Amino acid sequence: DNFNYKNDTKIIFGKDNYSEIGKNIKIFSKKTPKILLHYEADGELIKKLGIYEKVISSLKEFDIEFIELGGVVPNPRLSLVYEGIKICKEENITFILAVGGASVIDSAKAISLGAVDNGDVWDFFTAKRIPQDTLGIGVVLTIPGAGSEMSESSIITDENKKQKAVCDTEVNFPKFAILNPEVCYTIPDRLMAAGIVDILSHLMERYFTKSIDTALSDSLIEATMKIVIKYGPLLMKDRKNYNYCSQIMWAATMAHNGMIACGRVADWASHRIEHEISGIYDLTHGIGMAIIFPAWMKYTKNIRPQIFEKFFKEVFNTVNIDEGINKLEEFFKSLGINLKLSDYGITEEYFSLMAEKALGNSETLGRFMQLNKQDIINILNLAK
Repeated sequence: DNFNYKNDTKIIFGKDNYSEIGKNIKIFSKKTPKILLHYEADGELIKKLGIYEKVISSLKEFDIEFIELGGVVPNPRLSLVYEGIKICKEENITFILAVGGASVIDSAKAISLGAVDNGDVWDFFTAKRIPQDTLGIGVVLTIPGAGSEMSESSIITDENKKQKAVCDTEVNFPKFAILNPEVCYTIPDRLMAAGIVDILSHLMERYFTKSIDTALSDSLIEATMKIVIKYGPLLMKDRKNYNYCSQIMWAATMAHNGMIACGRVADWASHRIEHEISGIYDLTHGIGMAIIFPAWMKYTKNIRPQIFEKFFKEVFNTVNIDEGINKLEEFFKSLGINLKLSDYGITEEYFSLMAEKALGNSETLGRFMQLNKQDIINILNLAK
């Protein structure tokens, strides 16, 4: 069935290329750029990693005037967005450079909307208004993650009204994103393993679909998943290997860009179940996906067995579904991930509560298979 695809963001991929920062600010800003340099907390991380000094040097090299605004926190707050909008208007900022991860990127996106607007930027987040323009941002991606550096979404929390909202609109696409696989080198092992699983999970969530006539999309997703399964374990054992990091970072980009997934309906059941686990327990998202996704596959293996056979044949070289599921679990273990909830002190105590919360006001969740409350509890039991 029909689909539309568009992604506006210029990708600048590779290393030893920090002059790309100044070059691309000049490309996308009004002449005589004057940029807001935005980052997390007081920049202590990107400073010790040496990323701060390389950014500053590139700005000096191109005579770009800049004002710094730090203080972003992991769930970016509207109060800092309002402050950045004030600074942008007051100081005639022409462009925003977000140096950080998803939280810095989304805060920059929100400031960029408000800076060229004469109203309350929170209207864009509460469906009161549809933004028609942005100032424009560029991203120096310091921590890989869910792909905000090339998405049209911004997630901001109004901490006073304790409300978290999304603005998803075309003008939010960053003008450019600088992706250097070297930023992976310093991520702790456990979070790198979780991030590898996040990439595979994102692809699998689009792959297992009842949509039809998706042969080329199947092949592109399979190719990308196979690279994650092949290179993930090598990256984990050779963390400063630029080749390995490059294949995994580009696989993440392919998954997030999403053009290889055009034409198919995704299923968020595993994501939603895992969400409730991490809501109660201190469980990294990717670790929870490694536990939950194989349990979801077992439970839904009868909906469309031919697509599971194709998955395990094309990705794991076996048509045997049970053997393929074991190979998938073995893959997770090879990243250092334990695969039972009880390995983390998670008992069955809150299973029914997590199922109830996952469902909310609906009687079922999921698209590939519609799962009721007891179905979800069965999946948690498969994962216990």
